[PDB]
Amino acid sequence: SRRARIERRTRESDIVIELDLDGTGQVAVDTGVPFYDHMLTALGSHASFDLTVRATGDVEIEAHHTIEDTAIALGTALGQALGDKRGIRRFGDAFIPMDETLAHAAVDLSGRPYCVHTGEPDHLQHTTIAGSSVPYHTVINRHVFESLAANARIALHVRVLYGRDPHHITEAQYKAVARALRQAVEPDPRV
Amino acid sequence: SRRARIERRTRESDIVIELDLDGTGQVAVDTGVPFYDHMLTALGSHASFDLTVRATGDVEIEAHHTIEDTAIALGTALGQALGDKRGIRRFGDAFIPMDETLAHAAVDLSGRPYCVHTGEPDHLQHTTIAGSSVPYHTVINRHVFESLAANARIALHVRVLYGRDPHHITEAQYKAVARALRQAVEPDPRV
Amino acid sequence: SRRARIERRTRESDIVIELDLDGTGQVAVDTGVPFYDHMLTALGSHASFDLTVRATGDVEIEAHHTIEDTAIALGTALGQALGDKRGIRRFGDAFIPMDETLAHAAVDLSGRPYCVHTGEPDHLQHTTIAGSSVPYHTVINRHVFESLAANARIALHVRVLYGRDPHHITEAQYKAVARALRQAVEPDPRV
Amino acid sequence: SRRARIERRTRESDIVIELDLDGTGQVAVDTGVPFYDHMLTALGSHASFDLTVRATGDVEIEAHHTIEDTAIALGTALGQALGDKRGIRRFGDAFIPMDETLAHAAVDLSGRPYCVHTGEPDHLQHTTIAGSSVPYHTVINRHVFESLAANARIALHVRVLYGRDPHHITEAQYKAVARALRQAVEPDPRV
Amino acid sequence: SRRARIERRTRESDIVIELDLDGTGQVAVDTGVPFYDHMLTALGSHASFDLTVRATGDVEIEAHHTIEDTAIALGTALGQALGDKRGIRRFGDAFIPMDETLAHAAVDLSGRPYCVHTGEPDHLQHTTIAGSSVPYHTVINRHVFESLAANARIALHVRVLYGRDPHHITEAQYKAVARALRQAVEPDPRV
Amino acid sequence: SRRARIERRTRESDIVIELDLDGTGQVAVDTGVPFYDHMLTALGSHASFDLTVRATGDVEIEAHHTIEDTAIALGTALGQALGDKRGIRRFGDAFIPMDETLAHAAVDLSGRPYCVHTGEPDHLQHTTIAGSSVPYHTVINRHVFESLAANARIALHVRVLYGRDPHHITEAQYKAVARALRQAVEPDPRV
Ligand SMILES: [Cl-]
Ligand SMILES: [Cl-]
Ligand SMILES: [Mn+2]
Ligand SMILES: [Mn+2]
Ligand SMILES: [Mn+2]
Ligand SMILES: [Mn+2]
Ligand SMILES: [Mn+2]
Ligand SMILES: [Mn+2]
Ligand SMILES: [Mn+2]
Ligand SMILES: [Mn+2]
Ligand SMILES: [Mn+2]
Ligand SMILES: [Mn+2]
Ligand SMILES: [Mn+2]
Ligand SMILES: [Mn+2]
Repeated sequence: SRRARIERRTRESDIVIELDLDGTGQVAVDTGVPFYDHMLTALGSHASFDLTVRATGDVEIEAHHTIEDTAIALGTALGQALGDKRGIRRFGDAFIPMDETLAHAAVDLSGRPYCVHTGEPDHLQHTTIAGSSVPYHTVINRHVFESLAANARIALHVRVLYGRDPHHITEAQYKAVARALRQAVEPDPRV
Repeated sequence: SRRARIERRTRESDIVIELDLDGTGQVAVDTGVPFYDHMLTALGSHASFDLTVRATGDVEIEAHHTIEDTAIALGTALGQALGDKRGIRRFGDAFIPMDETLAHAAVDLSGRPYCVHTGEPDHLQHTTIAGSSVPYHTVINRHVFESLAANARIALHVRVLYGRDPHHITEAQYKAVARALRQAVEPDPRV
Repeated sequence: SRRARIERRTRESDIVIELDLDGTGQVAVDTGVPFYDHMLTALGSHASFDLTVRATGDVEIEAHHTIEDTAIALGTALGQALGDKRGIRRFGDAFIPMDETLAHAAVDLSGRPYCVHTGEPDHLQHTTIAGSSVPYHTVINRHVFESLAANARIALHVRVLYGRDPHHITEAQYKAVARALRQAVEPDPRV
Repeated sequence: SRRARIERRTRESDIVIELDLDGTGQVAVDTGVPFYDHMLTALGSHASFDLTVRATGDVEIEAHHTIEDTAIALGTALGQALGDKRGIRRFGDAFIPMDETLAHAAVDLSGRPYCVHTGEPDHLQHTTIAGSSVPYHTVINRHVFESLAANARIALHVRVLYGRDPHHITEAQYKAVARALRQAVEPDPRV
Repeated sequence: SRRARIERRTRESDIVIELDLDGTGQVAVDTGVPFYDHMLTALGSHASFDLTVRATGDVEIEAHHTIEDTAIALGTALGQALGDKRGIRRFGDAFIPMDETLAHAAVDLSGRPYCVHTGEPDHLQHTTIAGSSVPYHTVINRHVFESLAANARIALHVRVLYGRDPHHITEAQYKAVARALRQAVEPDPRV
Repeated sequence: SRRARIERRTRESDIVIELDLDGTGQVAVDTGVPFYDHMLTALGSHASFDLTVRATGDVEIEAHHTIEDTAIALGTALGQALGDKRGIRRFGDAFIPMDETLAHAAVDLSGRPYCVHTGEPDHLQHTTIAGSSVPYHTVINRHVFESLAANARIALHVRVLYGRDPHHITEAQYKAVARALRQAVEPDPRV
């Protein structure tokens, strides 16, 4: 049984995560930042996790605090669910083509906490993805991966080999992390 | 059953493709362009497809029309054989070292049709691979991958990381696409 | 049964290798160069080999002759244990994140002998990893991979995508080769 | 007696080599690639070998497979004929002026397998030498020397110091290798 | 008879050299700097000298004084053994391929004392070759050749055409000098 | 018997050459240009020719016409003495260190007439070597080698790898040509 429930209450936000590593992509995310919900839903489904996330935070300011607190809580949940990490593949990686974009992630689940994020086009440091609700500033992508890695205590390397559309670039990175985690957490039939 | 038969008659060529995705590399290719036959035989074998290709076309002009019509027909056959794509891995990638050459392909079988082809040395835009029959102009490699992707309705990213010999560079790309497809079409035991 | 015992006596060194490709990471290495023992222990464990290496050589001069003779003997053992290579995956690759470092290896076990080694920072051509015993000059990393590839008769491509610490860069490369071999030697259930 | 007969049958080609290192330039080559036959005839004569080569292969594709299989077989034959290499000069080198072209080769017959090929003008990566039969793509020159070195298990360094005409550049390299081998295989009256 | 015995006692070291130019590579070297012993053993063997070197010096400081005093003594011995230089080839040169490295030496035994040393990679000015004993700083290679040339009273030109590994670069230079001397000291049947 | 006598009378000069290829360096040169006499004496001795040259010409103008007519006559004599060139080494090369200067020459005696002259420092296009008699303009060095090659009907490649002193650079080139010819004209015991 590789399950965790994390509750995180801060001045800024209130988070509940229910995570099962050995799921079928049963995923429900509600953070009040709908593009983020879309990215964490993609992450949960492509990782074949069962994942519920419920977060409420200070989105009057902007999404940053809620996004960061959610990624910290989600990282904590991944680390707790992995437990002793005995008998798992440990290493995982995935390429994700998305139209013009190619992204990649590699993970070491028994590595010390580390995040390297490279290749993201410079326009993603000031791009906003905006709809009818709270917008998502793509500059936070790096912060999400750093927060996940630091709190799950894993080595996570995210690369954008190339791309143009900020939605494609962002979504391909979340999916790549997801498929890299899925491979790494898998039981290893020889180890 | 993941099988397709495509017949394609144009002004320029007459093509028959019989494709089974769940094969053992039973492959027979005859297009009248022998280097192309070698590349599609490699593609069929390394993908563990069963594949018959019979093509006759206007090779008095050059191989281009026959090569393009064959890749369109083969793309159509791959898309038809994949059907609803339910329960498959969806994503696949492969590195192919071939002496001095390293090539890579990544695929998303449920992605919208897209092809990105990068890293091929500039001399491949005017190289000919010639023997005793109809020659193969390596400039067509990009056209083959674009045609396959557009007609199978998949995202296909082909990269040459480095290399020198045009036969090694070309063959490593066809093989990389082949092994990437093989992984992507595989049943996914969790999805 | 995919096992080899290689004995190699030269003017410079005396080597015994016992290798089983179908192991559980039962690994014992003693060469008189303790950082090398650490790298070959990582290679044996991450490849899920059973591996014993016993080497004595002219370390009064430096580690080079012992290191090279061991990699030649180990390459010979890998080639002999693979035998006819019937029914195996053939192709393998692995990414290894190690803190700030990302390394990659790709292999073709039925390729002609070839080694390409790229991306290693320039400071690794004159770095020493020194403890209380015989030191390890990181310039030899390339020589180890070339020797393994040439004597196993395989295509081996080792890349450092980025990194800083010479111990991380070296160890991530040995591990990447190890996991690439593990995937390549695996029985292929379709071929 | 320093003689070898090598038979090599692959999917692509059928090769027979009869080699005597202590010959008088009695040479007969037939591969179905007439410029290659000319180069291997030059190599056999200038090395003062007796050499017969009979090769049939898939020249409908192009010369590459036949050329590579022949150089592998010829390398194997050179290594087998050299046997223990006791009492030979070991080291050999030769300069070959050919009109505007100067080429050089150096060999170490007891060196580990290694090939360095430098100085060839960039136009030789896409040049064809074509007559009334199967053409010869000069990009393969490097591949021939690498194949010979890897299968004879020798160190072979081929340089083009300068030149223009692709036939002169190619022929001067084959001749330089030939005269370098002739010096290296010679009995050494002091060793 | 082309023999010399040189005894050299300085504040720093005590050297005995026994040299025969007309030897069979009967070589014994002991200087307390084991990589240097390896290089002078290679020099003695490849020159087909009979050579004994016994040196003890101030290796608590570093190898430099012992290395320099030995090369001065060895140069003196070569000059004394050559005597009047009547009837010898006078000129000699040798290429030495060593894996990735190519080195060359040319000599004029009746030239005025002169040494030109070129092409050595810049990392060799601060590289150490270290084992379990006294290390060898490759910056001294130039000093060794200058000392040999100045004390034998010969013109000696040492070149590194290319290379990477400091052990290969150093050893190929000592061997090249050795084979160049062997050719130059040979009786000339026409002069 | 490999001997020639050439008499050449032009408007500008009167030349007699007596050449024996199979000599012992019995050499006598008198052209009225004493530095040229020194260079042709070096060429004759180092080639182990027997050579007499007697030339009188229009040195009131400068040495050029006498120097060129002598090199044409000497080239003619070399070609006539070589006769059918049956059973000779054919190829020859030599490195000549001269203090700071290194020069090289390579020859093919059965090559079509060709001369390539490279590496000479730019100051040699306007340097004069002057004593108490008719001076020698080093710009003529290229012209001498071109004239020799064109009239002997040989391929001759002369290189200066480096140097400073115009007397050393010039003399090392004449000597290098000389030793290259000596090797090339030698009977070949296997051909
Ligand atoms: Cl990559
Ligand atoms: Cl050179
Ligand atoms: Mn923050
Ligand atoms: Mn989306
Ligand atoms: Mn088209
Ligand atoms: Mn092929
Ligand atoms: Mn080595
Ligand atoms: Mn470590
Ligand atoms: Mn090939
Ligand atoms: Mn020719
Ligand atoms: Mn000193
Ligand atoms: Mn050594
Ligand atoms: Mn003129
Ligand atoms: Mn002089």
